[PDB]
Amino acid sequence: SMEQVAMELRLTELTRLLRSVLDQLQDKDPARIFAQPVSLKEVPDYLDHIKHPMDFATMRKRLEAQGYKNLHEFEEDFDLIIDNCMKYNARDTVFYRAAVRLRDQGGVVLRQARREVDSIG
Ligand SMILES: CC(=O)NCc1ccccn1
Repeated sequence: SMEQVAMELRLTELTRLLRSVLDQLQDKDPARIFAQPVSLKEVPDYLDHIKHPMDFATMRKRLEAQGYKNLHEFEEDFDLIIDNCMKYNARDTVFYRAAVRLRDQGGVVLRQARREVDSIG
């Protein structure tokens, strides 16, 4: 149907916007601490602690399969990256501090992304 096509066009547009947001957020992780899933070989007990692992590579895979229907779903996954890290790692670690910095600096990006998704519809 024509409606379905229009829908898929919006989704494609959303994906374009979210790809930009994702690139901007990942730039706030220069150390690439969140680039890849935590290695279950190098951290074998990780899943005992964290029930829903997340990382930028996994987000990007979902993104390019057009797997985010709205900004909320994307933000959920971004928040998982940060929140998982701040649980697993202690306050005095380079990992925890990198999550804090990513969350702080990423807020600016997500604040404008929400305005853009709303405005463009
Ligand atoms: C993103 C994250 O939580 N990383 C923790 C970690 C991974 C490997 C070695 C030490 N610590």
